[PDB]
Amino acid sequence: MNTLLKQLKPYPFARLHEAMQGISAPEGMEAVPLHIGEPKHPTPKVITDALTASLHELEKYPLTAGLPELRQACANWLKRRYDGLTVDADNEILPVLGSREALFSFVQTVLNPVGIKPAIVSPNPFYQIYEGATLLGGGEIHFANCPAPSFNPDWRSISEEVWKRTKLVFVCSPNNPSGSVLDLDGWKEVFDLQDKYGFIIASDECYSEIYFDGNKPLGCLQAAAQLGRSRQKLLMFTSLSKRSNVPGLRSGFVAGDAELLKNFLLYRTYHGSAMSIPVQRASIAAWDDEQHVIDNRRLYQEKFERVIPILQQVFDVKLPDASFYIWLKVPDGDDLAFARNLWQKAAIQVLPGRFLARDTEQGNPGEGYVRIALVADVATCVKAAEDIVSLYR
Amino acid sequence: GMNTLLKQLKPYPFARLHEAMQGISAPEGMEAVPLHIGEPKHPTPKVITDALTASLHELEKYPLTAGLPELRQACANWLKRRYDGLTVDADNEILPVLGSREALFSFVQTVLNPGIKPAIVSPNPFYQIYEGATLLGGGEIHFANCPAPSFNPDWRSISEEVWKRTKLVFVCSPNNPSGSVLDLDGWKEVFDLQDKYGFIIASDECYSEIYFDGNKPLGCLQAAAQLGRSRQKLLMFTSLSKRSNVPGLRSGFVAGDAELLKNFLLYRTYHGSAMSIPVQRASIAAWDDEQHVIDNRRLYQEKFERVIPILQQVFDVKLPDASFYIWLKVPDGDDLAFARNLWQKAAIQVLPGRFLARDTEQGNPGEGYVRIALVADVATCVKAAEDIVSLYR
Ligand SMILES: [Ca+2]
Repeated sequence: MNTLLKQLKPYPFARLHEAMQGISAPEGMEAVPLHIGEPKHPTPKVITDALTASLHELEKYPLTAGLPELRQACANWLKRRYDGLTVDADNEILPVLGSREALFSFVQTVLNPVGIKPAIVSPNPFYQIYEGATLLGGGEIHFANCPAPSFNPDWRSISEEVWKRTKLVFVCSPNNPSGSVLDLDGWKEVFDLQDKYGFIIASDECYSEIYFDGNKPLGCLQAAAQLGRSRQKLLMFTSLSKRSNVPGLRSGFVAGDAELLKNFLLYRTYHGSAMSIPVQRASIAAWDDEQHVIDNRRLYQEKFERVIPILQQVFDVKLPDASFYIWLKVPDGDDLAFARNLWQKAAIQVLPGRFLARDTEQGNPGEGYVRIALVADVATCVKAAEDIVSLYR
Repeated sequence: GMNTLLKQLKPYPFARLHEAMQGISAPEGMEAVPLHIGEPKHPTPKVITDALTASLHELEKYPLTAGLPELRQACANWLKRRYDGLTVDADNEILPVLGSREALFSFVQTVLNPGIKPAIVSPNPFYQIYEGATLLGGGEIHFANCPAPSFNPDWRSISEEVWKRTKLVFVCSPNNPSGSVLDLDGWKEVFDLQDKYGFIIASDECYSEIYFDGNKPLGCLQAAAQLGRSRQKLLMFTSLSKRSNVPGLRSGFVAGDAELLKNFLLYRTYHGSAMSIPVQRASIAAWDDEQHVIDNRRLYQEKFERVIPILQQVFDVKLPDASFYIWLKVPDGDDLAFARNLWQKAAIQVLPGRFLARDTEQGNPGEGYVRIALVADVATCVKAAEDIVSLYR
């Protein structure tokens, strides 16, 4: 049982808590939680109205594939969002109970060791789920480092021997933590590798709606369409969590290769991941409405518009491609000391970049950075930015 | 391999009735009577929907996988009320789960870690998930047949060779389809086998609240207490789906061995099975209230009170121990021909017992029975019973 469970590594939050033990913030000073990776904006009424109005439907077991009208709301949203992209609600979309369970379960189906040990390639810095899902599925995790200035994945670091047994590659776009959006050239590179080696691509696009000034992030399926490529062995994973301020609703979808999804659905019927009908109705309301999403982007953009210039007094920093993070370069390279000093002097919590990345033969690509989330209100973000500058100017 | 197994598995027996009716039509102008499906049809109570609506602002937050202290305590409090003072620690012996299906499936995956092929033992007739979870986890499924008149599992049909490789045993009590509640002698037997061979016991108790005349079914944890035994390697799985007519809520809990649950919780943080806070609130309301459960139980009591004596005019049948099923012995032994005749003559849908069982060295213990679910209203059930009897006069 505990053989694979024993290989799991502590979560970033836990590493930060341990690192801060014995370091005291100023007496009476409220902690400023910039280290978190979750939204703080309130849930929109359009979603909660739809949930409440359908609660009688709790009396019914939902089918794993979901209501036709939920799959169609996702197909309609895809068309609006990705400039006419046509994805078949009947064959290319499954609702998921948040992207976390979907990513984990899909990986379990992809990894079936017997035998050559199968590999999965993740960006580095990574999202902890990519590693854990791989370890618990009996796979071997490998890391494509994402160095500045583009923070795109360096696939060349991965040997031919590893590529030959690689069953899946993760892309996170927009990236947590770097904000980077993989562009057409980056997608073409990974598609060329896929033609060579035959792995599945899983693209985690949960930050697709968090962007600035009309500069919409390119998605995987859109990139494929722009390059005239089929959806074979391509899957996008997305969520209402960041888009719609409903991390608690546990609702998203997976879309792409109909052949992959046909078999994933069969598995999911046993894995027990069918969506509550009232949750489906709330989700339809969410995917159908853009006003709450527009309002959401406006809140984030206002924060960056104030915070970036404040931080530029002292730091080498610019607006990220997308997402609500700043991946801040630490001037002397010591992300741990940076976090300690901010906590001791201002009760400000930031996440050391090295806790989001693994050591490699080429170093740890999270060292020298901290992750800051602009999820609190603008006054809180501005005060923090000013306090940080005051400590480093 | 994965895909061929998924193509083979049939997660929903009720669907197999259709192929078996092939080209037999029900009479013109007769509404089909669905007694073949193992799912409730009573409405969701207001006490639950009220609590859900009241807490919808909490969709803005990510829930922790372990759940709110107050949900685990509501479960602990319910257990104490239900099992005559049973004391189970909310801090370490209870995890909330998103319906028992995902819980049973994921727990099995963690137990199976395959050169010696691990075994799991299931009752026969069985519940679909037991077979799927085992096979998808790389385990070998073995069957303890449940023959009349007790329908308790016959453990001695499992060889010592299999027992030595057995990692988990399922108990379903009250049983689907037989209604049988494993008693103190039956629990003692499986406990003694556990002491000998060291497997984990997983007890599926989702029908615990559907019973008659004040005769509350014994549960696994209560049986251990009564026999002076610890909870080591014991886990009960339960759900609000049947108790509270909220199968769509996707809510239950698992309780028992704290060490098992510690490891299960770690896995579940990656597996992505944390409960929406508003669903947790609705669930607290559900576990805290008994009036809606008393009302629900009274609906089923009325149905059985009227149906059993009608059927007894022609069939060898009695009130089951619990559950909403009648496991009806077919006079001539041909359960397929029985279901076909009821459909062709009366539009009545019952489930051939062979569809819930696998064949063994001791025959298919589903053959010669049909499962009838009393989930439709009393008037419909009574008329169905009368119509069945007149066809078998
Ligand atoms: Ca697998």
